[PDB]
Amino acid sequence: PVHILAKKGEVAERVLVVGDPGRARLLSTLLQNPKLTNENRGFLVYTGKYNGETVSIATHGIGGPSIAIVLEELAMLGANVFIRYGTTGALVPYINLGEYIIVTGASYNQGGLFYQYLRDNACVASTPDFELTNKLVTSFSKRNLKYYVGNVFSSDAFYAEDEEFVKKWSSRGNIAVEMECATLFTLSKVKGWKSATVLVVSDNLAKELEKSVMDGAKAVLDTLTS
Amino acid sequence: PVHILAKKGEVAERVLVVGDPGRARLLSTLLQNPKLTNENRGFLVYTGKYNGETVSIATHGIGGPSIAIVLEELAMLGANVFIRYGTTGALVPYINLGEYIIVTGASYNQGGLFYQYLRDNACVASTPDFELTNKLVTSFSKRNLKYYVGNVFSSDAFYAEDEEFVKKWSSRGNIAVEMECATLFTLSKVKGWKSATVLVVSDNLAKELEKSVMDGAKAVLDTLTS
Amino acid sequence: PVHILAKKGEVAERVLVVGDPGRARLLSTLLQNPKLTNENRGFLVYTGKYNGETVSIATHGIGGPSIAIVLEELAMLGANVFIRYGTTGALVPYINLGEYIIVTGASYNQGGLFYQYLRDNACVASTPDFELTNKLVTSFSKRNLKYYVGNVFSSDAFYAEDEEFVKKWSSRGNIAVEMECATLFTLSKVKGWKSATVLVVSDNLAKGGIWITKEELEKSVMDGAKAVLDTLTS
Amino acid sequence: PVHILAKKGEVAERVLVVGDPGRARLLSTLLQNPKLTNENRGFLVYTGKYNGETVSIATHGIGGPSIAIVLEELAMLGANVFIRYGTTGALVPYINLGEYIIVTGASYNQGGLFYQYLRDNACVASTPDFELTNKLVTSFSKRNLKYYVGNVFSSDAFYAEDEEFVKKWSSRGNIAVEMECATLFTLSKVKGWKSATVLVVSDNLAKELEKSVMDGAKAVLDTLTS
Amino acid sequence: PVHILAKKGEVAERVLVVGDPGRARLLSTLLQNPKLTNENRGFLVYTGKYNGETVSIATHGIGGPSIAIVLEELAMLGANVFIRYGTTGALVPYINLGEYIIVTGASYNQGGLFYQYLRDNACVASTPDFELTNKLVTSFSKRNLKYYVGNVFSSDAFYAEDEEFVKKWSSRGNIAVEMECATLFTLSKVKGWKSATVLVVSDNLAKELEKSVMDGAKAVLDTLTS
Amino acid sequence: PVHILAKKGEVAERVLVVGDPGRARLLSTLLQNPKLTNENRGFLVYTGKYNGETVSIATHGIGGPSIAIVLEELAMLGANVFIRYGTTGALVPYINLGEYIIVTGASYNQGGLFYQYLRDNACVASTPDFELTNKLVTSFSKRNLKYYVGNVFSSDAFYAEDEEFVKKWSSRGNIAVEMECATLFTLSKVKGWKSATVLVVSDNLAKITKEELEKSVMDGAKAVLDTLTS
Repeated sequence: PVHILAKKGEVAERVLVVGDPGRARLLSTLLQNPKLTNENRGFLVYTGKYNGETVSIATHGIGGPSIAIVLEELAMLGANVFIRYGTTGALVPYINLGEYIIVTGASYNQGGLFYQYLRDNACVASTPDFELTNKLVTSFSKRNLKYYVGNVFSSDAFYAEDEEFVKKWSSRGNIAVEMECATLFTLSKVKGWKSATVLVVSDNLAKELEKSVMDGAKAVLDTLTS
Repeated sequence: PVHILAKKGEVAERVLVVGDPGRARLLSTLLQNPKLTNENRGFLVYTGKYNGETVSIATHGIGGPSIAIVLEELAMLGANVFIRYGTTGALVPYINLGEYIIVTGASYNQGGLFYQYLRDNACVASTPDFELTNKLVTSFSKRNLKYYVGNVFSSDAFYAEDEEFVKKWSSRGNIAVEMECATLFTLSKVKGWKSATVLVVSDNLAKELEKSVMDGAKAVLDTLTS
Repeated sequence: PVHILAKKGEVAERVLVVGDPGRARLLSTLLQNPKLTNENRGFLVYTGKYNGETVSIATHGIGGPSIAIVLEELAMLGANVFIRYGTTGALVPYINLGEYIIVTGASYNQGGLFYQYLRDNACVASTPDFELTNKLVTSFSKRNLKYYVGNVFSSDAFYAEDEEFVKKWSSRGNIAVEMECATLFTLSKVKGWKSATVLVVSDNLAKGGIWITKEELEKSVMDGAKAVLDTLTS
Repeated sequence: PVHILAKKGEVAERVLVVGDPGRARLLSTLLQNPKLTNENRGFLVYTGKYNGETVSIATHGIGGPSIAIVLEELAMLGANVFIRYGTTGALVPYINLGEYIIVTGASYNQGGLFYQYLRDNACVASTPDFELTNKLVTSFSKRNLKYYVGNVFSSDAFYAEDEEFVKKWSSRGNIAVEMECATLFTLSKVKGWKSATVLVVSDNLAKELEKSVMDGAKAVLDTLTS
Repeated sequence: PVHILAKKGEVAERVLVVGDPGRARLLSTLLQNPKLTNENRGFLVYTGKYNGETVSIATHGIGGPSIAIVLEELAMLGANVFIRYGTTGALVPYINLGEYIIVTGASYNQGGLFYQYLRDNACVASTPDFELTNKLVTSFSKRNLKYYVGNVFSSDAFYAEDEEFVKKWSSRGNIAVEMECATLFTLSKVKGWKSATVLVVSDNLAKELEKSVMDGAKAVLDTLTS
Repeated sequence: PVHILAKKGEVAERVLVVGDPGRARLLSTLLQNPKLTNENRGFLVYTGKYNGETVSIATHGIGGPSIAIVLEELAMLGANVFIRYGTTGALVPYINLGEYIIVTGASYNQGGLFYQYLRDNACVASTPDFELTNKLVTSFSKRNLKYYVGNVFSSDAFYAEDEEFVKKWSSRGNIAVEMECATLFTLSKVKGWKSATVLVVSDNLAKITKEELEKSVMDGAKAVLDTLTS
């Protein structure tokens, strides 16, 4: 690995990945005896214990290209189970800020990354691991957390304009928008990794926060270690 | 409707759809007091009772264009819950003939039908209803049936040659190939219908039958009426 | 074949193909000693004699994927000449219900079935056999039937909305719309089969108005069937 | 028009178009009292009479962009019937040099020109006028000329390398290759012009001349004035 | 070569290419002892001396397909440096008729020609030779000519309708429109030729000539022989 | 801005952008009175003076989606001149490690980000500002640094396999590969910003120590900063 300079053996098979380095540091406090295993290029990675299992929390930056590089390098270090925990904007009015979305699939526009990996324009099913996703639903349910299950649109251009944005993607079966799920799901299917994703709603395009992230993170860690 | 000319009220909200008219007739024997509600253009549709609920078994023919027409017309008659029960060829060696595959998503090539409905080439997540699919897993498990959960490639050209067929699609996360799931899933997401699919493995491209079909049909009917 | 289950030699070299199995059965009465050679999966196929020549009438269902399978399997059984006889919706106001359209080419949207067969997105000319198509024109004019010659758009989504549907496809040189011609023509060019198509106008998308009656449609379908069969046995 | 400087009334409704200015000048001798009505930018255009009808012979240069400009400007000047008479390379063994090909359709790669005119990538049927093409067949048969009827591939890159060229295009139903038919046919369909094409085989990629060109020109002029 | 019948030794390594045969003949008068080395198919090519160097002035017609053929054939005869001198329509208000545009890149719609040469739909950077373009700036500055530096859109359909044309392309960084630069630049990069382009503004889509063409030609010839 | 949280006026009009936050910090030492104007989400941004001129040094992370967000937010904060200074893999054998490439254009695969911004699949010319790029050449030659001028392929998948990678992109006129060029150039043309790029060769795919690289990075940074404040 040329970006993640973590020593081989310092990265767990089970990894919680987040886009924000700051959330990685904050969530590391939920682990027993956390150690910083990488800080190169700002990609903070911490490894520790939780519920009798070794687990790592890694930063993936923003966007498909960035998360692809991080997943690939983490895997070269032994990682094979990934659960992304990020933030998202809801596309439907009934979902409230601070609530969660357990992702079942990701819509995306065909682009360079998918073409470079798949070698043509086929729309490969971009879905998470079935079992792992059901475990997430069980974990969030046990902790009495308000969640919704559905697909999301993984955008590559946060600031591009689209006057019909909400209607278009919500009418296509998506309940939220973010930027990395499609890449995570598809690359995982291709490489053979088990992945899933849970998102914290930080905005509603159709219409506390710190505690929201912390509570859901515990649910995710229970799933990763169960 | 111009293809399915059944009287409104003669089609249930819950519908089991199969590609073969002969399987529709055979499975109708599992219903209480079944009545043939449509015969036009060979699209046999039967309506009856099962476990205290009215249910219909409909023929959708072969291919995305055909199933799209049938789903649209059945919906115009009141149907909104669809479970396809078809046949498929496995893409991995460990799956045996007669066993089942509960579909979690469908890969497909960019095509006219999707372009016509979506209005551009976006790869919309083609996935089944999360809840309905889990009920299917529960039903098949209760009847002690051997099944596998995973994505499938929905082909539009049964006889097109591809020297790397099995390798390409199995490496893209697909465990079987059929021809209607992508259309069923995507159109359902767009229209707001709840759909799912279970397939009977009738061939293995990488490596009793009547009994298998009948057995699985019972699990599907239990799911539909749960 | 795994969909069309017919015995050895039960399928003729020349086939009249229709989408509706009910039409296959009805037209089978125009033949001598018609025999049901296949009924599996609802794809009714009949083989009999017309003007002393052996021919078959086969059901292809709806859509490119369905007709592709049927054509391939029929070819495996000995067929190499196909004339599709279906129904269509006109895209221009001057064509009336019950009249006919002899197809000269098919417009289509790229992807799926074509990408799998062609191996890339080239727009291969989707045209019928020149000679056979001219024979159809001769046959229809001989029976004093009203027909128009032109291209059609082969749609994959019957119910997909498009607010500019008629002006779009009619401005692109198409006079009607159906769902199987592009697949029939392109697959035939690649597989080495001779194909053609005649359609009965059962709706006009360019102007509102009366619906065609059952008797009217059947009479139109029957009169046209004779012209097609004459061509297939010519 | 800014390329073809001919005045209105100087261009006939019936036009025989050729790519080579030299062929236009050579064929003008078949007309009665031919007059040069344009020479700007090398696009020679002659107008005269043949068989009781006024006809023009116009140069269109090489390629889709060039012929599109010429056709558009000739039409603005009154032209509405066009028959291209060009040279081609056969893609099948049996066709001999000096023989003719009456074009029934044109295959092409989706490109800028088609996208700019059609507004999307639909594969619009690129075919000549049915009636006009049959008249050509009749005219060539009447003059006992050896011809073949079939589709051609309209290439945009004469010198682009493709090791599977002959097999690829011939297996796709094309018997020859040239560069302007697809543009002529599609644009004519959109604009409502009646067009056709006859080609002189000057090379064979799978396996006297001046006379061949002259003989076919007479047959084309007969068709144009029928 | 089958279009440009010039003999080896008759074409210089340095070539000034123009679309109009009439401009080629007009500009040949700027050369010392000009000789016509080809007129086949209207593609006039002249060869003479300028500033102690041998140079050729060649006609390329209109459009990507046509210029591709000419460039490939001139190269087969020894040419390796090409400077296109053409006409263009300004896409911004401030540029006046008769002024010049030194091209820094070309935008284009993916099309047949590019697909045939590149083998896929990648957007390969279509730029001129850096060193040569800078020499052009120097030559025009030295002769006190008013010029602008920027990208142009290379259209394939001069007459295709587009109600948002000026706004669309000018907002994409293009200050003018013409039809051959994209082909010239991309083919040159692939073949290893050194190319550049200067255009004379003959129209402005957002808002003496002989003198402008002549003055600019002298500056181009200075560049070619420096 | 929701990613780059800088106080009003803390971002200069001219910005040197780098992908590695560690490089941003390292180069901030070349400025006068450098101040950390942002650290949110790891996108370190510093503002200070060079040759008496105010400038900023900002981190853009890796990939088109990331640099697009960063450029948009810096522009909202007042920036309109961007020079990317990154690392790259050469695609031709004659370019050596530690040398520099001044970018004249960017090749890329269509889709995603470009489709969303351009609204269709047109291959819009992805080029840097002409004048700014020439100033870079002048600055590097003035400091006697070894550089090459040419196009680069902006890849979206660093680890995607391609058996003909080097031959394919080098035969298409590209002399190096990186990941943010196309997005920077194209977005800049559409948004009306002046941009350019210089890359440090850290690998050669057709065929460097920590000190060799850092020294090369440092020497080139001076030339870029000279251009930005010229």
